[PDB]
Amino acid sequence: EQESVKEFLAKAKEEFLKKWESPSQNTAQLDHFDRIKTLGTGSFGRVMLVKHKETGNHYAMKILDKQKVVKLKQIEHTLNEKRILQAVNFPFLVKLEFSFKDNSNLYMVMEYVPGGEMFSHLRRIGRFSEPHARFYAAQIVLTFEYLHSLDLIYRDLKPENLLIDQQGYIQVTDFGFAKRVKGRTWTLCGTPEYLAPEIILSKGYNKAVDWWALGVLIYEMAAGYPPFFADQPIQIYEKIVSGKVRFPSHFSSDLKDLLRNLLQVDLTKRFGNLKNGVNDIKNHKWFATTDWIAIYQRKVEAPFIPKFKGPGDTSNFDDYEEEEIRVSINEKCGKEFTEF
Ligand SMILES: O=S(=O)(c1cccc2cnccc12)N1CCCNCC1
Repeated sequence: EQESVKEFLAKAKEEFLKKWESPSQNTAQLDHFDRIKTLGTGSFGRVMLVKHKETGNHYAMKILDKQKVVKLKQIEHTLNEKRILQAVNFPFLVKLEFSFKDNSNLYMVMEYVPGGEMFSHLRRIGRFSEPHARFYAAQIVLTFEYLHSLDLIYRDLKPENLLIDQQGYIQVTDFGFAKRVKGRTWTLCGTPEYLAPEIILSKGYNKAVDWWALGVLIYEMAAGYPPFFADQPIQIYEKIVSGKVRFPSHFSSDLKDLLRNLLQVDLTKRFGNLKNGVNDIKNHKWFATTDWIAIYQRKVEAPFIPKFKGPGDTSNFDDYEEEEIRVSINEKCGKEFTEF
């Protein structure tokens, strides 16, 4: 580790801790925005393209229903998500611009990234070439180096959470499972195909789960499908815990070697969790052509630029029923969300 990297990360941690200890709160309100379109929807919230009525800027507004967050046992997770997002700063992490709450909902107003999910692009082309997968993987490696140095675990890496920006670079979204952890944590969360064995087996786990998930992501980008696939989750879990993985013959030997070390079922032997930390990944032969500083500085020409007409274009996102944003006349769950 060059003193240069050490000093960068020391400053990053100082700046994160100052915002972590004194979080911003209540920095806009709903009637500052016009609603444009629903971009995504889930069991306790949705994301909406909105336009600020005074500046004209577009944003992605995540709206969480407090009562559904409580029912689905996501209180601490939603508090983690906002407290972390308002404190971080890195080129490949989506920016939180405003946050607020009302009688019914929590609101996180983020930069709008018009290029769409990596998932859509991957499914449309089939698979990414190794150089193309490597460009995205390098951004995730650097992002995890940053997050883990702050004692943060991400826990939701998957192609649907990685958006492609106007320059073709990644923006990581969805901090709903991110957590500040010194040592181990225990919650069962994440998407089946991406879960590390130690999550499935109900162990106290650490940042090594993010490095496992990177292995799954690289495999899926390069093959077009994930390494452990089945019709039902329990069948997926049996494959994950087995210690067996099959690689397409078109994978390079270097790619297969990196993946065996990320998809290592013994967490004490897994790349990213050894004495040399992230450098076992950054120095691997599969990354020999990667200029880490040039990626960080966004000086590498991207594999593709998404096609879109302007900052309000939604063509790279898909269509959802447009439902009301109702705000109750009575405050709900005020105590639970006091710190938001
Ligand atoms: O609309 S999003 O939730 C989304 C979340 C957070 C920030 C965003 C910024 N720009 C666009 C979409 C965004 N998104 C697409 C549909 C669902 N998959 C996850 C990514």
